[PDB]
Amino acid sequence: QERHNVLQGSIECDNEGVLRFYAGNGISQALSPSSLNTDFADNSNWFDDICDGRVTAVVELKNG
Amino acid sequence: CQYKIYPPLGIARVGNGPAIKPLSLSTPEVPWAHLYDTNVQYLVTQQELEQLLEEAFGGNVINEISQIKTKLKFKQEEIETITGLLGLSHLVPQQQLSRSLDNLEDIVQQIKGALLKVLSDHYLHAVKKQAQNFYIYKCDEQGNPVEKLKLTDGDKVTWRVEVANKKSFWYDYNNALDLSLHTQGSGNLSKNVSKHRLAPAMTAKRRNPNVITNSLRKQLVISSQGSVSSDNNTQVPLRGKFPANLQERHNVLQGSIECDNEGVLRFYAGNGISQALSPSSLNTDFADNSNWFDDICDGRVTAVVELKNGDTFEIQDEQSSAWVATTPPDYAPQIEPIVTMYDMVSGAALKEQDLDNLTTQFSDVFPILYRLYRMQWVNQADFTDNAVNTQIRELNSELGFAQLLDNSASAKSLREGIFNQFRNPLFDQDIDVDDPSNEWVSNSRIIPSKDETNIAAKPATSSLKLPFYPNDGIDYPGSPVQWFAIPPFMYQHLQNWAAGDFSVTQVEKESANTIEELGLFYSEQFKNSPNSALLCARGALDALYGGGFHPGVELTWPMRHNLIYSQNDYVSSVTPEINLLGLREFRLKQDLQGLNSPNMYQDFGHVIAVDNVTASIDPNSDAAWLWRSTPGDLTKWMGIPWQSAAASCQAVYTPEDFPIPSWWAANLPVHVLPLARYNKFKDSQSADLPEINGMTHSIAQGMSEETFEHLRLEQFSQRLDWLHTADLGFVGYHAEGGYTNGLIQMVSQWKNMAMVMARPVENPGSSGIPNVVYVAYSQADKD
Amino acid sequence: SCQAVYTPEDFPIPSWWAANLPVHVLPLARYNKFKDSQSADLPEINGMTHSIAQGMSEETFEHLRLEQFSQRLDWLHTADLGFVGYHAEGGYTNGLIQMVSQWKNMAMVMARPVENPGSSGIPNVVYVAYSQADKD
Amino acid sequence: NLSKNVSKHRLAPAMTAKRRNPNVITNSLRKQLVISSQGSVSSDNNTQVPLRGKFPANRHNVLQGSIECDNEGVLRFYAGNGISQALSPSSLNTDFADNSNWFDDICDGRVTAVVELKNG
Amino acid sequence: LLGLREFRLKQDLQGLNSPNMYQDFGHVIAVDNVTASIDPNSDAAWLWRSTPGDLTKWMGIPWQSAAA
Ligand SMILES: [Mg+2]
Ligand SMILES: [Mg+2]
Repeated sequence: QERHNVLQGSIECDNEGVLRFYAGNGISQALSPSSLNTDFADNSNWFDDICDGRVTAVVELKNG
Repeated sequence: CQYKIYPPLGIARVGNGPAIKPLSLSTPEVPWAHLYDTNVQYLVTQQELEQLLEEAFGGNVINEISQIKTKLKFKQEEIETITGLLGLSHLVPQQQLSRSLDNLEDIVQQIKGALLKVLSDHYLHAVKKQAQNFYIYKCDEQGNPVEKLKLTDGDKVTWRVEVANKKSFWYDYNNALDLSLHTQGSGNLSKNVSKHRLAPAMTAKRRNPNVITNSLRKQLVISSQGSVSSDNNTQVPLRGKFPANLQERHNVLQGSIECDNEGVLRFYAGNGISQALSPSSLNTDFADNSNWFDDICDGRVTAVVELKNGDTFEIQDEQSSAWVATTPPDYAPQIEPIVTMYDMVSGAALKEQDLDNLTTQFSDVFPILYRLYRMQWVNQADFTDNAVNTQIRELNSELGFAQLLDNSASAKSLREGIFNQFRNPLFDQDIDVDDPSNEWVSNSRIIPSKDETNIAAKPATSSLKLPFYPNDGIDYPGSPVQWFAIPPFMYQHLQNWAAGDFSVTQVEKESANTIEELGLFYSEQFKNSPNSALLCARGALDALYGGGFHPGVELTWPMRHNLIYSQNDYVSSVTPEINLLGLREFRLKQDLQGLNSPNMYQDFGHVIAVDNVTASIDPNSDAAWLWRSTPGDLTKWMGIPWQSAAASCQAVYTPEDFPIPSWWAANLPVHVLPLARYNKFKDSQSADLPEINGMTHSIAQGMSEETFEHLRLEQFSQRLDWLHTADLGFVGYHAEGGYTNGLIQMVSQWKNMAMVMARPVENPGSSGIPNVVYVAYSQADKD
Repeated sequence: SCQAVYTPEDFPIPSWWAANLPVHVLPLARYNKFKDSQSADLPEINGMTHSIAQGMSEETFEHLRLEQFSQRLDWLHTADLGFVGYHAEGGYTNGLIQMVSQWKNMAMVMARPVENPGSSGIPNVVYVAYSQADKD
Repeated sequence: NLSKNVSKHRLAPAMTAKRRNPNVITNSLRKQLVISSQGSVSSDNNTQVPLRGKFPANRHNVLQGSIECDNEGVLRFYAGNGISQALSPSSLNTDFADNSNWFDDICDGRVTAVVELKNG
Repeated sequence: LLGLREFRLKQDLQGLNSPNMYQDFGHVIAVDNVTASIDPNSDAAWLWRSTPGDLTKWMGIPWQSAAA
């Protein structure tokens, strides 16, 4: 099974504690080049780099 | 003349098997050497991979391992050590061997099975590469190759190969331009075709027409080169780029070369990878798809011999150097095309008006009958709808094939009855002349265009002649050139045979009671013929197609003209008494500057037309470069990518169901006998197996012997469309199938198509099944 | 659309409703190449000349009969359903479209006799598909 | 109308062209592909006369036009109704120029007259 | 205002009954046929001597697809 790397996003935090979340590069692809995405919504053999999920954090103060 | 390379035109076929000797094939060096060899393995087998894996072991490997079992899941330099020891990274990427042992936990068997699985995933059932061996022969007899070069201590040979692909740079293939070329006629093409306008040559536009100016169109040409010497057997890749040089670029492996210590060059074609520059560019045309590249190539092979005493011999002139072309796989290597590319070389040297001087032996006519008979394994019409093949079975059944070798009057009607069924390449029979402006219209069965007209067809008044294959003139309904004829010089042999104007030896007669007995006899004549250099020259081309050319399979119509050869001479019969169509010394015309020729990127502007071919005939002309090949010139005409041309090289259905016309079935089969059926007729009723011919032992042995043998022949008779031996777009609920999905899917599925291999039937009993059958292996068709 | 549904595995080929819309049939052209016995006194016997049919061994003659009997043709190929001609597309959808006019030209299966099957293994009653395309 | 440069410098080479409706073979059978009609009208009668052919010729009636003459001798020529059709509904005209199995009611042809004065 | 001209087509005076009503050049037409047509004595000169149907036969069939 050939696998494809999918960049779903990138995250970074500055020194003030602000999280910045970047989406992917807009890369969508099928597992075979001959699989064309001819339907508006439902194309088998395709993936894209859209995603969604859970954002949590832990705050740690100097006093422990 | 000192040394020469053989063959003069070598052939290597693409395949996804590895470029290593144990798992590859070699282009035939002796014609007919293996026609009944039931041990052939044209796909990589489990046993071959297991053997490769065993040899990769120890080496100290086993106790280099054993030392680490004690010392403990592994670490990376931990197994970085125990790869590299194996010597497998030239077969599978080193990455994937790493994580294959990552997933692990007798440890020298957890190791093997994990490695065998990687090798099997990559190579099990893969289409083996057919590599060409090239040899240096020493000369005098003045120009005759006496013996292969034998290197002594201090002697060295260096080989040089320069190849290119110009398919994406060249013109659309619409039809063969030589169909309108004014000629006196050759051994390969009657003057009637051009003289009576039977199949006019069309104009053709450029492929990839949006790339303008010659300078930018150079990017459409893929090229590479390399050298190897008898002083190092490391294999060298021939790797180019497409587009060539923010341009996204693809590496293209055009082939690989290696030379052994004895000075033999072995040339491997590419992996069969074709691709477009954008995934959405589909290859929907049989021949002309813009934005596509493939890894086919062709080019110039030269060498230098350096002897111990300082002497140096350059093998670079066109009389002594060679050419190599790569091609689609041969999916039935033991099934020969009825007219081969070697036959085109032979016919190119003959003038049509001189064919009255041709001398004929029975061994000149036998190949036609034998090859047509063997088409039954790849084409339904030649199994069940070919009256000549059925008459041969009739003769074989009473041990009476030798009557065909009788040149006397009492056998004349027998010979004539067979000859009269063959299409005459004058293309002047079975026609009615409009305007005796005069158009020759066939009154036999035509092949309609897909562009239908709901007007009643004109009823055919003449029987369809043999063979039942389309031809160069397929575009023109009612042209006699819609259908294939054996070329003028081979038809002349058959005509002489029918007339009784042929010779044959008594020794041949004594081995001629069946067609197979005589074929075996003639195979022995090739095998013991002492001219190994010329046999190798012929063997390279006798498995390639010689018609029809639309564009063909491996090569196309420029090969049937003497203008493409710098030398083309008859040398001898295969045997002092037995012609077998003869042995010849031929050489391609070559541009000696190769990739550096100023004509490497020539064309004729917005279109190519037969007028350009007409202008090229004069060797002093501006256009003569067309015949003086630079790398890429032999294959540039062919379909781009080759896979959609292969998917288009199948059946062409007529309104009448039978016979089904087939293009090139000897090399791209059309109807095959699948492994699933072989497994249902190979066994005798007494076989010591719990399952016999797909039945329980008890059921197989309970039925009558007569019914048992009938079931065998029924299974033997089930022929499967070759296009259905892999998923070419017809698999699944409401799958569309159809012609165009075949073209598109063949780019990935070519490597999964059925491969035809001789197999034994140990005890056919009275079933009628021959002792050697030709069976098509694919994953879809295996049960 | 009521025909074969192909799987990745070649065999067996699944068929929807083959008793009423056949999927693989025995054409008239094949019937005419196995219905005769070798003793027939016709100028053509089972599609062979009298000379050839009677010259071959009786075992080979019966083998040829059974080979012909065994040749089954896709029922969708018994009329022009869009696959006929040079570069014809064929395929599923052309079949749907062309059946509107071609349903009346599809092969019709009818019981027919084999008077003397001999040792060939062919039954005395066979079911033969008649169409204009598959008659020859 | 056309510079010699176009041919001289091969700026746009003429292409070969195959026959439309190529499955109809022999000149005699291809005459069926031609639709033709004729008619006459006179100063004596302004009754309109249809120019009506058949396709294939010797099946569909093709009104190629209509002619009238008024009492002053003026000929009025009307064209057809703009009807184009294929011999089978399933034959779609997917090409800009070259669709087999299709006919239309376009035509062109020869216009002649005879003047008959009272003095003979 | 670009002038006024007297012009007339070449005509085959037999019209629908002309022996050249159903002429063609075989399996293809090509510029070679037009080249030969230039010579008024050629067997291709009929190209320029119109019989009914000769002006519109070149155009797209049917005209509606060509218009779209
Ligand atoms: Mg072959
Ligand atoms: Mg029923």
